[PDB]
Amino acid sequence: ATLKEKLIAPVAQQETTIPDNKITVVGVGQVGMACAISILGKSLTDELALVDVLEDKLKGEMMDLQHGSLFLQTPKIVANKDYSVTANSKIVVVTAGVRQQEGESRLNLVQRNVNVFKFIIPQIVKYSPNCIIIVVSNPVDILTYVAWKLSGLPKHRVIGSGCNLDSARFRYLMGEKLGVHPSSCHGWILGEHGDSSVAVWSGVNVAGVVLQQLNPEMGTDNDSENWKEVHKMVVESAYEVIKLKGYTNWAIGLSVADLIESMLKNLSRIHPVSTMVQGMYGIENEVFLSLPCVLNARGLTSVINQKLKDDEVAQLKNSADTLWGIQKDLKDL
Amino acid sequence: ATLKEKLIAPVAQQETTIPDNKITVVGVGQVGMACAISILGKSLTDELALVDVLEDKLKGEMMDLQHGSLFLQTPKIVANKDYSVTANSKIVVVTAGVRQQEGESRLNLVQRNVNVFKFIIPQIVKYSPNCIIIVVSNPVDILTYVAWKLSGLPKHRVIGSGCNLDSARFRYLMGEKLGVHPSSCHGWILGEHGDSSVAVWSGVNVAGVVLQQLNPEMGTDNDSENWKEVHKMVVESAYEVIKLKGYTNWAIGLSVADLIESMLKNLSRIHPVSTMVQGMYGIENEVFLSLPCVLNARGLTSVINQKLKDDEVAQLKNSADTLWGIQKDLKDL
Amino acid sequence: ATLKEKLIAPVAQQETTIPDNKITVVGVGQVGMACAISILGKSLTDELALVDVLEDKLKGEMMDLQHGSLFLQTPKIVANKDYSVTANSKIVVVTAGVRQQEGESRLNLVQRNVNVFKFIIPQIVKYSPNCIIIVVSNPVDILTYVAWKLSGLPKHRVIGSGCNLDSARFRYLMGEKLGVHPSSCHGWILGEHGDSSVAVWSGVNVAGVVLQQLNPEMGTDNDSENWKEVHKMVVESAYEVIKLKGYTNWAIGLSVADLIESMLKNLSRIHPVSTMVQGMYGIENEVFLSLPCVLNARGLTSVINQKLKDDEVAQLKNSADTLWGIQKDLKDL
Amino acid sequence: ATLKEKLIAPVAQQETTIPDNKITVVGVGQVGMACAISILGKSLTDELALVDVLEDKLKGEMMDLQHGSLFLQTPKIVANKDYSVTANSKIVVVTAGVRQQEGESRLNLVQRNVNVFKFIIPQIVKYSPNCIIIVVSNPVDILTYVAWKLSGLPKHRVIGSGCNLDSARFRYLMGEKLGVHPSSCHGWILGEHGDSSVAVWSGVNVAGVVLQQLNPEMGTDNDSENWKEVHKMVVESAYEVIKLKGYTNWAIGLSVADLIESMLKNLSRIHPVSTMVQGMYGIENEVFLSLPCVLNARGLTSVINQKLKDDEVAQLKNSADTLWGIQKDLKDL
Ligand SMILES: NC(=O)c1cc(CC[C@H](O)C(=O)O)c[n+]([C@@H]2O[C@H](COP(=O)(O)OP(=O)([O-])OC[C@H]3O[C@@H](n4cnc5c(N)ncnc54)[C@H](O)[C@@H]3O)[C@@H](O)[C@H]2O)c1
Ligand SMILES: NC(=O)c1cc(CC[C@H](O)C(=O)O)c[n+]([C@@H]2O[C@H](COP(=O)(O)OP(=O)([O-])OC[C@H]3O[C@@H](n4cnc5c(N)ncnc54)[C@H](O)[C@@H]3O)[C@@H](O)[C@H]2O)c1
Ligand SMILES: NC(=O)c1cc(CC[C@H](O)C(=O)O)c[n+]([C@@H]2O[C@H](COP(=O)(O)OP(=O)([O-])OC[C@H]3O[C@@H](n4cnc5c(N)ncnc54)[C@H](O)[C@@H]3O)[C@@H](O)[C@H]2O)c1
Ligand SMILES: NC(=O)c1cc(CC[C@H](O)C(=O)O)c[n+]([C@@H]2O[C@H](COP(=O)(O)OP(=O)([O-])OC[C@H]3O[C@@H](n4cnc5c(N)ncnc54)[C@H](O)[C@@H]3O)[C@@H](O)[C@H]2O)c1
Repeated sequence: ATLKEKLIAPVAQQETTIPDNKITVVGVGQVGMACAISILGKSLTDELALVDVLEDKLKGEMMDLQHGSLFLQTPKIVANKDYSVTANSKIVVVTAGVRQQEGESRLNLVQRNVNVFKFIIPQIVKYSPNCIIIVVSNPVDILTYVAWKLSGLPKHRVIGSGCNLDSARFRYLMGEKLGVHPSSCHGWILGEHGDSSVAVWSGVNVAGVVLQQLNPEMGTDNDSENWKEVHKMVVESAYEVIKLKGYTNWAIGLSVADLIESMLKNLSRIHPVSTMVQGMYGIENEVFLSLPCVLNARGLTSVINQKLKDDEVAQLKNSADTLWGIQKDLKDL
Repeated sequence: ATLKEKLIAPVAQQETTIPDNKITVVGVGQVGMACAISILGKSLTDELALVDVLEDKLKGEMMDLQHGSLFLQTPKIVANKDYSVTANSKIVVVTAGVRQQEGESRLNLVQRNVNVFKFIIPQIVKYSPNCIIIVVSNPVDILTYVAWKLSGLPKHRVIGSGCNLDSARFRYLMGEKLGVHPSSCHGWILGEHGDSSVAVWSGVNVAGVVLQQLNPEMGTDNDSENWKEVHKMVVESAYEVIKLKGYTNWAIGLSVADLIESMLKNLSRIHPVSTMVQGMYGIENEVFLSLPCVLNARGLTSVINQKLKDDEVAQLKNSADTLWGIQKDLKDL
Repeated sequence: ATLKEKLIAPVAQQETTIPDNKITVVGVGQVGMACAISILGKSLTDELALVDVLEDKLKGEMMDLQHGSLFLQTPKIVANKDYSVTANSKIVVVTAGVRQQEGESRLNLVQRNVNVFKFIIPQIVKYSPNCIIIVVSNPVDILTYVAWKLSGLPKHRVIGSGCNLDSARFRYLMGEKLGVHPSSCHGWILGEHGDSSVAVWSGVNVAGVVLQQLNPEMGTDNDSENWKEVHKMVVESAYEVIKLKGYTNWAIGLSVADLIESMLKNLSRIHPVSTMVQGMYGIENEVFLSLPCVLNARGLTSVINQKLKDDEVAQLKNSADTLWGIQKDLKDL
Repeated sequence: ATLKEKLIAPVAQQETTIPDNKITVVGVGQVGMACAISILGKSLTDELALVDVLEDKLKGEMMDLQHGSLFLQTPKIVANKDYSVTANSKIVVVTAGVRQQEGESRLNLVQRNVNVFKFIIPQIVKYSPNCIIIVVSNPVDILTYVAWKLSGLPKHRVIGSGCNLDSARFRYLMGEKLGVHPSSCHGWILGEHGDSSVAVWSGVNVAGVVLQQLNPEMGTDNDSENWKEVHKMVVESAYEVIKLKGYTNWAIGLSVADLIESMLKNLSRIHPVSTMVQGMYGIENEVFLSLPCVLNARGLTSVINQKLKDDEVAQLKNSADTLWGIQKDLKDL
């Protein structure tokens, strides 16, 4: 005796430490923490890693997390800095303080961005080269193909995000306005993230999956009520809230948590978020952008292709084009 | 037809909006949000309210929360400002940006504090005069009896908090050092919150509830390993992390969430946190301070009284005394 | 000292025992237990009651439940027999071993049924006359209005059930056949429970809420694949499985759990299950039957009215009629 | 177009079906289903398998399970019969209708048992030779070493079970009698399963982890209250309930669910259940029996060794011995 309490390490199997799984966030900050909580809270960690190019906040941030320890069931969580540890993995996510611009049109850029994302990513990928990446930063499209490309494997590893978010916005208010329920009810959006963001009025329905078109009778902008105004307001909704920002995070992260949950577990479900644009609804070049799709086991398997074709089609279509158009030039690390 | 979709309000019961339950936070900020997440996340809202003497953050803060909406199941959450709405309730909690001092000994004060807590509390209590209050702010003791008193009903409504926190700290590290498990294992602390914080080595055990005293053989400070150093470090642990603060929140709130969960549901369990000090282990006057106890349905029912009596007894005992001693004077709204 | 451990009952508030809420099952058996598990498991008990006109199974049944105790968080669960205790409530459910007939068309009857349900119900209602009742037994319609009527309050208290079940059946297989996801995807059924059960092909869609009609092109029975055969098989699906029965229960109860969850919490959502048939889609007399609707706080608030009108309309319509037609006579306690 | 809806299989990664994980039950029946529910309900399936030497119940049983489908999130569950599929795994459990004897002392046997377990096990092990086995059947000890042995790897793969169960029994009643809480409070048992089952009064405590010995003052059987009678009753408690049995299952399975949860995730915690008896508290030969221990990642890592030594020591000690003594002969496939 001596060592402490009965037995000593071995006694059965032995020295090792095998999670099976594992995950991580490069948003140890707001989105990070928001993410962390949702994640540390829901139910997902067989093993979890957290980290950034920060030494301080890290120390402090984890302390609250680590301490909570006994309130949530997640045995292990590592903190440190560079990109060695995290390896043990599957799902990894990076933000990188730059984000928006604080005003309007999500970061047209990639320019000084290439830098910010790169020295972080190519590190993580090597260590757990066998994972999928959730890339967030304004124009999700832009980076998804940026990350995917420099990173490693088209539609298997690269998942942007967006959409689910806009839908939520689209849905709650409207629903509430309509006069209904949180859970059921339905209808989507297509494309990017503000300054275009195009909705589908072709399927908007209520706790049926019947039709609100036959009823409230079509037209948008020639009726007052203002269906049109509704979706615009929303874009604004995503927009202004300039007074308070990292609460974009609360929900943002929440959404991401939902996605990861969705992706991590393998539900074969459905979620927007920009991946490939090659199902069989031809799109002008590399393409890139959203479209409702289903995620699982390794990343995604199948996107859902279609719509009416009344300008909205173009609305959706043209946006992607116009930017790459100019991006062509702007793009080049 | 016209109104929209089939039926119209009535059809069954009718006009009303009856949660059954309900709750709230005056920490719409850090602790607030930290709290909010844990809460909005775990599983507790049949109906939820959030608010402060803030107009802005509020707007922004809720947006992320409200939007998440579809990711968590909590039908309704109200934002607004003063203290009318929230009424619908049971559990309510207030922080109030003042908190610490950023350096060491938790806010000796109450002075300019009386103000900060009062114009908030006496409002809420009237509207949902039928609730229990979780008061947090450095010297939990100090305010619990302050809130309780001006507020309404001794050991039925006033619950400080502390302890569980210190235990967690006490436990994880130690356990890890020991070489064991997150969940089982055990041993407590008594008193206040730093600069005394006294532990019980009289019951510290491991996944048995047997004894580590018989083994690692007693003494503290005459052995090197440094059991003593261990608990001190912890106090420091709670202490320094001055680089990053609101992560005190992450865990702080987490803990509070645990408590509320515990209290809200009615588990008849056990949790430190300062209430009455009159079980039958006589304490010098009004008294106030912690001691492991059991919470339920309306607040608490029963505290757990006891220890060895070797100076530690005094350690615990004397602290409370010395402050009231001086507080006597300092106390008086 | 003496009594045991520190303090004694009072010390704060005092003698009382106040859940806030509470619920119960008269299917202490299969459905009962199935129900119990789902319920004891998910997250719903602030306070729970279970009981029947059984003394034995009760004793035994609860033991496993009660013992699990420490694995799930549900402080209290009472067993006993008659109908005094349970009072403390909101949601109560009765089955009553008679159920089917073991062969085909769900219990045409009510005859010897009136008896089986009555001596149980009018008891419970008085004690917790302030609740809502989930009545299950073949022809849900039949009894809902039977229970509701003798019981107390039309569309406020009486909720049959059915539908969600048929949808599930409708959906999984089909979806799987289609080649898709568990969660998203959609389309419903209307009416009763087998031997008619009419689906809506007018809204069947996939992870869009777009349209599968425009595509797989209409017709049913003039195409081979056999959309038609599909829904029939399902009815059969509900049907045969005569080899094993109480697994109808597993899912049955699961479904009921989903419903109650839905109802208990107040989600303002959507769920079939037969209530009132008076939205504003006139139905021949008392009426009774399903139709997707939204449940909440006290029972239901609003049903969703509509369809195409191609025979299917009649299909749905006529069934209800024909039975009441004959029921008229058969009905009379 | 034609196939149905947009895109076709590939589009990203491709043809494959990779869970990551997976699990199974050979108690498709009572314990099985009880297990299934707890499991299908809590949160554990990235991928799940269920099966037995039954064709019928299987068909029926799964139907309820499969249908529930949309109520719980567990994408895939396979049914079929022999032992090919399940392979994909980690944790597997077998019961095998024989179980008790319906009267008293848990199945002294192994005799006709060897048969019942063998033709099932050696099948599963080959396919997912990389797992851990939860063996249940009266004398857990007996089979654990039986399964382990013929099966494959001592203390790495073989986990009996028992104990947690007895503790629960020990705890609830007592606690309730005491007058306290579901969650906190503590004290254990050692050995086997009835007709000896020896408790530790050396650590029995209350929401402290302090001491009830110093207080209610020692002795058992020389005091009336009847601490002694208490634990006996319990054994009886496990015993009689002969009127109703498979509710032993409800809890039994629940407990097993708790264990698996514990084991599956890797909490490094603590749980009785018989494994190795070689920590360093020497036990007469092969040994076998319980003792509180910690489970994780691959099975278990470390058991907790100790007690007083007053006859109880012998009580515990001797039982194991006496049976092997005779078993020696009886043992031999
Ligand atoms: N996907 C979305 O929906 C989304 C939305 C929004 C807001 C508007 C949105 O469209 C909506 O409709 O609601 C924003 N974002 C993106 O989220 C990122 C996170 O933003 P944040 O909350 O501001 O995180 P942060 O504070 O920038 O970063 C904090 C931590 O980041 C690390 N960090 C900071 N700088 C750097 C660096 N140079 N290198 C490495 N790490 C760091 C450090 O660990 C910090 O503590 C954001 O991208 C936003 O656009 C996404
Ligand atoms: N109970 C604890 O364990 C605890 C610990 C700690 C840190 C150290 C701790 O002992 C430990 O060991 O970990 C701190 N606290 C207390 O938590 C309070 C919350 O701190 P916070 O995260 O800093 O919240 P905040 O930012 O002060 O407040 C933000 C919001 O508060 C409102 N607010 C601010 N000022 C005022 C006002 N004058 N009136 C009304 N509302 C506001 C507004 O809504 C803000 O958005 C803190 O008290 C700390 O001591 C408790
Ligand atoms: N709502 C449904 O979907 C549903 C479906 C089905 C099967 C087919 C279905 O349409 C489907 O598509 O899947 C059946 N049911 C109804 O569920 C009831 C429960 O059936 P069960 O599992 O058979 O419960 P039980 O064994 O009859 O009853 C066991 C306990 O009932 C009590 N009990 C028994 N007899 C009496 C009595 N005379 N008075 C009071 N209590 C009892 C005792 O406590 C028993 O232990 C069933 O109604 C079925 O039709 C509903
Ligand atoms: N670990 C425990 O705590 C435990 C306790 C108890 C009761 C007393 C207990 O000590 C206590 O304190 O509460 C019992 N058990 C063991 O659980 C086993 C399950 O019992 P069950 O609920 O009776 O399952 P079952 O009905 O026997 O089996 C049903 C299915 O088993 C398969 N099956 C049946 N026979 C055979 C076969 N010959 N080969 C293969 N499969 C099957 C088929 O799929 C059935 O549908 C039980 O072992 C009990 O002792 C464990």
